[PDB]
Amino acid sequence: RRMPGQCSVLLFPGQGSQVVGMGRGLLNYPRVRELYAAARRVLGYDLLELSLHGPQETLDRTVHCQPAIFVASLAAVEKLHHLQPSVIENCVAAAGFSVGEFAALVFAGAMEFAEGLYAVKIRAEAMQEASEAVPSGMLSVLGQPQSKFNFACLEAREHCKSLGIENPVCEVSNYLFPDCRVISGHQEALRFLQKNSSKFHFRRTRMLPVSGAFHTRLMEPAVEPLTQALKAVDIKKPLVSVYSNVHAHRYRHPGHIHKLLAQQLVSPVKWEQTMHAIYERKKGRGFPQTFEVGPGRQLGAILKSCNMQAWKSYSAVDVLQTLEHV
RNA sequence: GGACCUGGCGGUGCUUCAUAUCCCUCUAGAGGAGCCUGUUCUGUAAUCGAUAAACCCCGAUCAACCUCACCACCUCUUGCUCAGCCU
Ligand SMILES: [Mg+2]
Ligand SMILES: [Mg+2]
Repeated sequence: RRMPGQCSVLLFPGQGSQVVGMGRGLLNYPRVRELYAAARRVLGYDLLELSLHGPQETLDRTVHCQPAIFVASLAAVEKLHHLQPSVIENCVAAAGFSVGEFAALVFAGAMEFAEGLYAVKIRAEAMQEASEAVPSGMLSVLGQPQSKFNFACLEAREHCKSLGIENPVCEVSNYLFPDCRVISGHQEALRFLQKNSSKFHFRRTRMLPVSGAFHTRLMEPAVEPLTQALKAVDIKKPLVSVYSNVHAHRYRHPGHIHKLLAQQLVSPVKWEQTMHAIYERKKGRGFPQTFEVGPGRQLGAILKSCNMQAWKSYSAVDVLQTLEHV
């Protein structure tokens, strides 16, 4: 039973980490060019060019960002394996945020690159369709000890009930760290929350630049397409402990990933609970190494907020440049 | 009829101070978030109940298709060992 400090935990990012220049610093590393070639073969366009140099507005579109993040995450895993083989050898857990979950399974030997990427493509397209279906959006909110989230959601619904719309949606969509949440639903609700922050005791409020209300019932139309896409795919037993976003626990048997991966589409993301499940321990016990295989450093900040002692042994795989030309 | 005595109130309050423990003041930290437990109401035919008996092979852990426990149907019979149960 290895001492905590030798083992490693891989964290895969999700929506919102896209950035122009993604992939440079990973191409010359082994087996990455072939991965982008397979991405071309499956998608139908050149992901490599878009990630390397793109207008950032095409890259911000839902149909493109998710496959880009998936491919970049797996390329970063390849680079980390090249630099530090022991880190990949001694892996105890894996977790992804929204679409990075699909990456984690592929890293865990539960899926393959082609099938996983096809699933991600169908997911992104279906979500975009549902986003045009009804106007919707996402809002990140940081609260105080006096802040009531469900309560604020209730009046956020009361306003647009007074306006008049069918079963208005405004619910907490992402649990990411203490007192910081992301609420999802109609624009008028989130607009109401912005201007009643002071009443609702919100320190900060920031609209997420996303197309629609992810992880809510508004994305119900996108469940059935993705559902079909996962039937042909044969998921195996994950080799490492992969943690889910619906209920924030390990995937225990392969016969339930099929339905959890579709329930995630319309269920809040339990990221705080996943961090607690992976890192919570008695004071004085050591923590594992943590590697954010993928673009950005957001999960690093979220881990810093969630658990400082775990964050002390955190590092990120850089996907925008490389120190040595391999 | 006269004189005297004991008393008893398991009694009643107040006064002053010793009045330390206990106070009161005074000093220094302990509410939000996520999980797990206690109680209540509601609900089920039924137990969101337990692992000298699973899983895991960082810590812990939830339900695990482990297994025991509960509910609804059945089967076995002199059987394991003049058996068997932690009742
Ligand atoms: Mg039970
Ligand atoms: Mg028994």
